Amino acid sequence: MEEYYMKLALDLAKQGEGQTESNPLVGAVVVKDGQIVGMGAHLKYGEAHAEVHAIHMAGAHAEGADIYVTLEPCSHYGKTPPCAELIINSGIKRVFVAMRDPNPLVAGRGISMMKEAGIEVREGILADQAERLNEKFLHFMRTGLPYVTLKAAASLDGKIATSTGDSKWITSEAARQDAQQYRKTHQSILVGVGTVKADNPSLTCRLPNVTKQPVRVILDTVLSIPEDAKVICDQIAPTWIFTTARADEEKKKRLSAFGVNIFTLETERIQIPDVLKILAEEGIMSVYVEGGSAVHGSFVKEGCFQEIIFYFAPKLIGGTHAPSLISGEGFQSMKDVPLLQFTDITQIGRDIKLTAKPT
Amino acid sequence: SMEEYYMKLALDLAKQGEGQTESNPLVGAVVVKDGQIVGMGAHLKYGEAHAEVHAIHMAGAHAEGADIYVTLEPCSHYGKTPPCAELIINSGIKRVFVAMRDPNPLVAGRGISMMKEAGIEVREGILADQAERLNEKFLHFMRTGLPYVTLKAAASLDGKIATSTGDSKWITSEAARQDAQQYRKTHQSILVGVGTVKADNPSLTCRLPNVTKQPVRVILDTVLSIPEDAKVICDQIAPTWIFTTARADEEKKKRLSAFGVNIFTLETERIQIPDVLKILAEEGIMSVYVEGGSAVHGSFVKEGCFQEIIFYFAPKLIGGTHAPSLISGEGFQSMKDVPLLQFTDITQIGRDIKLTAKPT
Amino acid sequence: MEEYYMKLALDLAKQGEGQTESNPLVGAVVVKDGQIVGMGAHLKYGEAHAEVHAIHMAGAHAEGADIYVTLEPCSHYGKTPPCAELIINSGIKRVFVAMRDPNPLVAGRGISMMKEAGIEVREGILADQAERLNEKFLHFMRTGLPYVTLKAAASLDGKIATSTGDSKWITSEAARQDAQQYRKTHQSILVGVGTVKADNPSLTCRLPNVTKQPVRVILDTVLSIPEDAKVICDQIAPTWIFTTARADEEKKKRLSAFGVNIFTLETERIQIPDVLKILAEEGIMSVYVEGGSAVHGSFVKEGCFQEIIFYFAPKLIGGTHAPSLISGEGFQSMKDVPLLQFTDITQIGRDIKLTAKPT
Amino acid sequence: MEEYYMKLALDLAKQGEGQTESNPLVGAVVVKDGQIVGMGAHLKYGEAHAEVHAIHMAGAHAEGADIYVTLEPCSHYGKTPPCAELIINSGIKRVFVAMRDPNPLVAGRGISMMKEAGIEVREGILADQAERLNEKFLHFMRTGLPYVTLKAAASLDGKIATSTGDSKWITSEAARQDAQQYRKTHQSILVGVGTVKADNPSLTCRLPNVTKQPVRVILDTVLSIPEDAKVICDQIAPTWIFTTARADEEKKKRLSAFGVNIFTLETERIQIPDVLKILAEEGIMSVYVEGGSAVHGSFVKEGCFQEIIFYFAPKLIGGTHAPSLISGEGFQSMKDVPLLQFTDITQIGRDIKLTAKPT
Ligand SMILES: Nc1c(/N=C/[C@@H](O)[C@H](O)[C@H](O)COP(=O)(O)O)[nH]c(=O)[nH]c1=O
Ligand SMILES: [Zn+2]
Ligand SMILES: [Zn+2]
Ligand SMILES: [Zn+2]
Ligand SMILES: [Zn+2]
Repeated sequence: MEEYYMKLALDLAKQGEGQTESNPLVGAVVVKDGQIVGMGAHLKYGEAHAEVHAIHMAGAHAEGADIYVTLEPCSHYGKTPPCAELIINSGIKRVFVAMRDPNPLVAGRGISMMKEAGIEVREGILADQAERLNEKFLHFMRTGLPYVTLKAAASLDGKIATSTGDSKWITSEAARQDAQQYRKTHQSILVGVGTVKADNPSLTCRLPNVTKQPVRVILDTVLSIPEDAKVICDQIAPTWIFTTARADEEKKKRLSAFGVNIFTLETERIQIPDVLKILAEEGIMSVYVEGGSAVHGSFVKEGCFQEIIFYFAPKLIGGTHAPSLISGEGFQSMKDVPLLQFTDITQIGRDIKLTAKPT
Repeated sequence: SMEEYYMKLALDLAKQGEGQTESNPLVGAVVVKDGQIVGMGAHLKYGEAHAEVHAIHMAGAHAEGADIYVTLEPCSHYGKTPPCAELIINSGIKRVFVAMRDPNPLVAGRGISMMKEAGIEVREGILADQAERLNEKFLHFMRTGLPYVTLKAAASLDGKIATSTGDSKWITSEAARQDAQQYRKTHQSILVGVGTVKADNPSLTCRLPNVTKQPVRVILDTVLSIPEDAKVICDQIAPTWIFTTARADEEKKKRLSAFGVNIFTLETERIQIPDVLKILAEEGIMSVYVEGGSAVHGSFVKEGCFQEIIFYFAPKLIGGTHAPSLISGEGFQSMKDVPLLQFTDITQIGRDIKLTAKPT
Repeated sequence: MEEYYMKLALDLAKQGEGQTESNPLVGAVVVKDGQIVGMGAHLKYGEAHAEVHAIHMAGAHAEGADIYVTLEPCSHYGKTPPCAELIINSGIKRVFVAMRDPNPLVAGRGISMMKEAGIEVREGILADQAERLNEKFLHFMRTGLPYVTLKAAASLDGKIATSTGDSKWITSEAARQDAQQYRKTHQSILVGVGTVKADNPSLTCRLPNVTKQPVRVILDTVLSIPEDAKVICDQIAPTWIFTTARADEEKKKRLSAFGVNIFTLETERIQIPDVLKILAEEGIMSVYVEGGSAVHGSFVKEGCFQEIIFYFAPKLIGGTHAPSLISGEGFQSMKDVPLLQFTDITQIGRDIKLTAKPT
Repeated sequence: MEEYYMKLALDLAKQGEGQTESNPLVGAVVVKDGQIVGMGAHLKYGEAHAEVHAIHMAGAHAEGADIYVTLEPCSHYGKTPPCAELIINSGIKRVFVAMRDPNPLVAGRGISMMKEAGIEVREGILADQAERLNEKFLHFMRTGLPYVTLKAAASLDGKIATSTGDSKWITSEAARQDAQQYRKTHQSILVGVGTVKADNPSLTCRLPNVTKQPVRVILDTVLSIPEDAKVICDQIAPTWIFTTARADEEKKKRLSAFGVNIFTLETERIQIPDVLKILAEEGIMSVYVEGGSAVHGSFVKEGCFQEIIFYFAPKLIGGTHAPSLISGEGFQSMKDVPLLQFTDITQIGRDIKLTAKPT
């Protein structure tokens, strides 16, 4: 029964899916005398938390009742009384938490606020799905680095274009279309300058249900990005460029004018780890790395990815000189190439979508 | 439905020939008189009785006024013994259920005609698709004069065949190499470029429990660079045909021919793929399993010489420009010129994923 | 996608099962710009309705929003404004209703009420599920009688006991446990005194969380019930009895003191139509008739049942004097035996549950 | 592999189903140097055996090969060399027998005959499957008694007619047709006179090519069967009647002179063990009992049945004086009621088909 209630809270939590953005998915359910009296979930960013909705709905039935939470109630004092505080102020007898707040220092603080108030706190109830619930958010809080998704599309023989650079029909509209989803479940979209110089993409989420465009990150070592590029001029969404001291001073000035954020790395070449650290320090919790087989290579080589997604088309391109999926340095010996694990393999239209993860 | 049941049986009996019938296609036959099965047959051995002989014999006198289900058109040529359409006619059978006609467009229907001339009802097309899968390759050879080509390869998830240094030790799983082995059993030949011989020195032999008459080994060469050293040469475990060219030495040429090793020679300085298969199609080879060489695979691909693409991806990323890839060589320069295929299968095998695709 | 929401609504309704007493289960979800902004369900008798909870949660987002409701929003003016009104005043622009009110005096009332406010109303999405959800309740309101389920356990040859009355071991523990589910989805459990004499059952619900117990109803023509049976002494659940004028007046007194409520019918034989009418008047909307072969026979003769559930065990009890499933008068010609329709066939343990319905 | 061949044999054997009359189904596979060279089944009564077909087919290859036989090769020295010898004269080195001959008298002779000749014999391969193949036949041999199947059609509450006797069709047309299949797989059909003088049946297998009608056995305590009943007249299928000494002598002569095979029991009531005894003596290996509530009770009380098949119509008949499935004496105490086991549940039209089996 405590299982049902946690499950209930997990399902209630999934209903927030993609509406809380930076904030995580939390589900709350209040039970009094064996009867559900409160149900809630975090449905919007910067608005009422899950416990809030559950307890107001709980009314006076909250007194001496139980409450299930998918994620340790907050103790964030300030503009509002912490949910941990709302929990005791209502007379909640016992609280069931599935997992602690991933933020290192914050972890345990909410449990402690309620225990020292006399409340019996039981944890770990269905921590398993409560983990898959906020996979990226968790990672970002625990590691301090953004959850990274690498996505690429190619032919069945692993080429991403012909030997003349042609790549007009690799994957079907359905794949490109499916790839778009990931552009709304990530705080940022990252690609190299080559992509921009080559395709001049807009990197914006076209799906007819958006209201918070991801940050468009560009790794541009030498700052050769074309100034007229949509990613600078269409000014539809945020655009951040990472260069080095090899950038042209006046140009950075000219671009910043258009409202472009320019980060000058202190190293002479761009190091992915340094870039990721900065994106976290700036509040980015996830990045969808779309292009630059070289960019992908740098990510793969540094072990800077949590998930890999490749779309394969029923087509053989061939070519000694046709560009492959993972460019760059690459591992020298098989005894050193990290073993991944296939997480999913679903067909999308006529192509095949494979997805693997680390270790 | 009862009709489909009997043809199903027929098809299922045929399969017991799966083993040895050599170039002969699998065939089944069942005779039913007054709603009773009275004769079952299948082609079991090369050069021996056809499914109808066995079946018609087993039915004895019940054949008179009976029905018969054959998964393939009854033969109609005149050799050492009477053909099966004649056998059927002579036996009193009233009606024949034929799943599919003959492959040879020069012989197809010739049998239906005979029985039909003899007043036998000939109903066609029952479980024709299953009967088509049954002898899929044989059917292809007869209908194209060309060997059924299957291209298989194992690689990283990012399409690499080895590291930039040539290392390819732990590329795919033992289960995948196991699954691959099956194919050496459904093909008469095993194609592989000379680079592969000197690369790992393979045997290209089938070790799956139960194997008669090993598949013919085929090494594509140019300068007869095949190292006299060993395996496909001084490993008398089966046949080894080596397609070569002019530049092929004169001395060592006959030196290897001494080990029962064959030596074909092409009048070109490039071992054009379509020429090789056509030669094979002459030598009775009806199927080829090419597993060696990105370049060798490239050729078959650019030439459009394949009926099956089978790739094994491991959950590994190798990357590295200068890391060999699945298919190399010429290839297509324009996307509009890339032939679209069709994935016919997705099967997880161990930690790896095996993808199989087919043309248009 | 419309169905996705209605289904969420139907699932939110299920959380209030057995907490609404006589009211139905209602789910409500307020959707705005592709975002779930409010969720609700009726959780407590006489307490807030689904729409009340969903709109409150929805807050300002209610404006121009859409709301899915599983049962027609109420439209009568009681102590608090009806829900239809609650919707009008909140700014909801579109309403998705699964089904209209079961009452003919109310159906569509609220619908028209909302269109009249300029709101767009669509109907019938997932009507079937919305129909099942409150199925018994629905029946009670449309016919004015409680939903009746007849249940029995017999041997494969249709015997409910041997010729000596022995019925020990006719159903497995698995079957008995599965049958217990109905003691939770029904407001009363009814048997004739015969069952009280032979088995002296408690007729209580003994599943995990069992907040409320169903009303135990005994049919006892002469009030010859044993004064020391559980149904009269355990106090675990309400006990009501139906007798005739022949009952001993001092015994009713004695029994009333134990808390038993007695109903004295004006006829000389108990009429199922009568009792059903009285239970309805008391607000009993569902009856789980555990039996007595004769009791079932009457319920069948009168055609006073909506569901038949027999459990058959892999055993043969012979006997000409062995009691069969349904006794009483029964039908004379195969032309008069009403037809049913097998609704389900489930194996539970080594037994096989067969459930069927009329027409 | 060892078992693959034996499976194929079993598969070949199933092909002669229904075409062998009273003979067992048998398959055979000859394997030479890892290749199937012979395959045979026994397809027609009194014709070539399984081994004979396979041995012929295999021809020259038979020498030094193996042979998988689903049933021990015959060893009687009749008017030709039995299969055991035939195997021997063929050079087959090894033999795989799935199960020995059911006849205790011969069981083994064959296996010995071959072994005593240098043949390596191994029995048991897929013995359980080879046992399901000829269930009814094997039972007969192993017990000297007919395999018996009790079949009945009843209402959902277990009645086989109204208290009037009207069985104007409880089960559906689809139901009766499905039941004929049995009149096809059993060598005899049995009903009591009650059934005869109330339905005046033909008890014939009106299915496809019968090529052999089942014996019609009627139980007549006093020989009161109507001398105008279909079974007595119609000369379509044989008809055997069992009676006691209460029957008239002339009546026995009339009927006997019309073909009826009359058997007289020297006991007051007819005793099932005795009828099965007689029937087995007369060759009859199986009997399909579908008639008589009391007749069914007698078979159940004696324990004389290998299979019970009940068709339940979605109908409720009712009535205390309505005939139930199994009457007779039945079991007085539930601790004496034998435990059966459900074997199959299949819906037929609007009716349900339950089949069970002993222990
Ligand atoms: N009453 C029913 C049955 N009744 C079965 C027996 O009582 C009949 O006497 C017997 O099947 C007649 O066989 P016939 O004339 O040779 O076809 N059997 C059924 O399956 N459904 C029934 O509703
Ligand atoms: Zn909070
Ligand atoms: Zn032939
Ligand atoms: Zn309301
Ligand atoms: Zn024999």
